[PDB]
Amino acid sequence: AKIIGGFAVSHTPTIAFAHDANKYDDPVWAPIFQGFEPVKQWLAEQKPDVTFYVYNDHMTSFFEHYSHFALGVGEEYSPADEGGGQRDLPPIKGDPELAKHIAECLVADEFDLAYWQGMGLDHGAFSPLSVLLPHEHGWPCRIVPLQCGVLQHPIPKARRFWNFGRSLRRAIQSYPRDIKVAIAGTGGLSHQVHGERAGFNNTEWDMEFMERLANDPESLLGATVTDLAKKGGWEGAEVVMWLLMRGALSPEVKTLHQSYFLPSMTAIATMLFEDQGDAAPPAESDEALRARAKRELAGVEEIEGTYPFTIDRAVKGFRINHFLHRLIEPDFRKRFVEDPEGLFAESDLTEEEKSLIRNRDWIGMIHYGVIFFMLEKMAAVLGIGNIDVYAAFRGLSVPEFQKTR
Amino acid sequence: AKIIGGFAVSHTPTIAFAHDDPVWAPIFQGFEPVKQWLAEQKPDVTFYVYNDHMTSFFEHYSHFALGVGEEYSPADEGGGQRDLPPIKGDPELAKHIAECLVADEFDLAYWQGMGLDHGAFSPLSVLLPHEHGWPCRIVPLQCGVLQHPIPKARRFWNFGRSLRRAIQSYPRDIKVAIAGTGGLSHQVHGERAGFNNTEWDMEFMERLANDPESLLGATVTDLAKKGGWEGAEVVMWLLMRGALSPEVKTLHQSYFLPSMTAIATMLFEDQGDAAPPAESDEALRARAKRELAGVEEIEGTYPFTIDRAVKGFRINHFLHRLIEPDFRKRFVEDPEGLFAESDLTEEEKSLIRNRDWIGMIHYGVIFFMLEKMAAVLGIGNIDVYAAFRGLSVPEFQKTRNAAITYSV
Ligand SMILES: O=C(O)c1cc(O)c(O)c(O)c1
Ligand SMILES: [Fe+3]
Ligand SMILES: [Fe+3]
Repeated sequence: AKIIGGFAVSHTPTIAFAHDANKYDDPVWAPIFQGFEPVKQWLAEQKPDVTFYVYNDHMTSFFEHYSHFALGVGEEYSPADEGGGQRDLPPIKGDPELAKHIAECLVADEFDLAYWQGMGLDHGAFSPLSVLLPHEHGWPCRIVPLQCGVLQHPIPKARRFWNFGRSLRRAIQSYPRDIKVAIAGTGGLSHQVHGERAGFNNTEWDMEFMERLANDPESLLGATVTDLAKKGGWEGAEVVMWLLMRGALSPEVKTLHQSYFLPSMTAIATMLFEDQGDAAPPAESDEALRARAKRELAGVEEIEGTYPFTIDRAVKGFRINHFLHRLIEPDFRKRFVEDPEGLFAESDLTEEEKSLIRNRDWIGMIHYGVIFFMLEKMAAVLGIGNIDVYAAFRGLSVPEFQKTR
Repeated sequence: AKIIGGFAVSHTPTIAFAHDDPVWAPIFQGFEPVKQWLAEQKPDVTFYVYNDHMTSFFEHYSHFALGVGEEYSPADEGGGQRDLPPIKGDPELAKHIAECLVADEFDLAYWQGMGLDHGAFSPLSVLLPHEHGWPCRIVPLQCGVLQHPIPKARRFWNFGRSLRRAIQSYPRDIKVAIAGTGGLSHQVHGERAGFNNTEWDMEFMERLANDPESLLGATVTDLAKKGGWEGAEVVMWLLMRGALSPEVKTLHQSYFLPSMTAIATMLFEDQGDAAPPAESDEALRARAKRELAGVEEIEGTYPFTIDRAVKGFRINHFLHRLIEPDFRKRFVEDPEGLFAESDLTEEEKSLIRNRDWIGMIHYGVIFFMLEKMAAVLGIGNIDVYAAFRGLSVPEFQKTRNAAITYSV
């Protein structure tokens, strides 16, 4: 319900790399870490419950299937593998509920989304988070990551990123729970990391862009990919993600911090923004918005034997649904059938989930949070046939059931 | 550039977990008029709207996943790859369609190289003769109807609406059909399993064809009650009807409800809009190229557009697996034996073997696959950059303020 402010920070793997190598003593790296100090401490004082974390993934967890606004709805996130194995970092926790409320308001506001769980976070996330948050135990806050498809064009327009941030504020503000939320926009600034133009930077544009983002962000919304990549490098045009975070903050903000360093490929920059509230009650109240967000599923309760696959349900059901989804892999059913206890013992299903499968408990799995298309798969591995699954859903048997056609 | 009209049709899997009888004969006969309209109207491409039933799309799940790839095999749904010939996609039409949609502020997804399930392959193995291949090419719009929140019906409608002028603006006069394939009324889960409603089914089909804007207020609830929970996927039908003329001509319609799912079918013929469109289909083309216009004036830069993703897909996908520890293990130890099993052409293999960094960028490898390949190999990002710049590492490091090295 309460947005405290937002920070902007580069997401270069060099940040992760210099940290892991512990070069806080290093001539080059030392003043750069001192550049993160105001954000690190602010985050340690204000103590947000969740960081809504805008970043892009770097063809690691997103490639064969690649989406624009992909909202992490999962209960927890782990460092991804990038060819050198996962970093020595603990899993950071999610916020399925807050993710769920944001999901609902954004669809109401006509943004087409995508939801995902289980998949690691690469340097886009864990490079700066590793340096902004302490973690030799567990992370101090939760996260609702929002991974943006900025690498495969055509991608959303600059104004579309901004407008996303605009709805994002109203959703987060209308969350009827008493929490501090910060908003992160990661990536940039100037850099190009491919082709003969690799090496490119533009300190002047970087400074002009940061000042405009802070004090006149609407002046950037006419920016094309061509503009942003001419002035900032091809991969520097990922700064549209900074427009998104900026769009989620009060129209005016108190720019508490700005730092800039350009050791190597990437202009490593950092902004801290203090939210200045609402100098005017919203055009649509918090109450009205919660209405309109629930509207499409208003009533749905009053329909028996109906267990909609909402996001809470999907998160609840993710381990069982993922395991049953593995049936489409040929080798999987060559241990789901020959040796179902071995697959079980080597899996991470709670024992309750194993007994549900074991008993073929069809409507019991629908009750638990198994989607039927994961059962459709199950009934065509060991047995079984749809008429069976449909009958057990009403406790009937095949003959009595078949009497409707 | 010409929409010949399109059809709406059910996509139940029993039309293939069976099919390939006297109960069936009048059901198939519901499909064969459209079938002959598809061998007589001769479509070059079929923009085919459907939904994956949690085969291909799951752990990561999208609302409008445009298929951009050059070829689709049928998805394994738990019971093996169903013996069908790989159907052809149309990347260049997908690319152009994506460009207009983004300009109209629709957030998309793009995918390649994953199976199509019964949601596509099944009802098409009825409308399309498929001896050793298929009549046309397909642009698969996988929709995300299985996990709420999902886009409002008015949003599915506008998509199809924008999708219309986007296909009309394709500069190539070929023949395009459209196929919103869903439903009809049913419910395949819960104590409510087996529900139907032939008195909404008929009201719905008639309104969709003759007063479809009278469905833009349907909530999920209104739709789920009046037709089942899974039935409410007909919101896809509104997309297809969205992409047709306001006034159409319901050429044909069938309806047979054997078991669980109400099997419907609608044949529309496109007429032609009321006067010209408000945006000329050349000015549209301009607006759809706006974001990347003049990008060719940027030197040493190779944008990663759809055409490049399609062109780079094999070598990009192959390199992407360096994140898999057991793959990259081999890649260091047994490169050629890995190369053999892979589907990489000889040049792709050579590019990798010769560590031709500049070559891979030009060819279509996105940089972030080389960042991994560098890491896997023990060298770092810098060596790649220097190589891009035709400079030695020290000579390139000179161009930087400080000299740092890094990986992973
Ligand atoms: O080499 C870099 O500075 C660099 C490498 C990356 O993969 C990246 O995403 C980035 O923002 C910067
Ligand atoms: Fe990035
Ligand atoms: Fe369906």
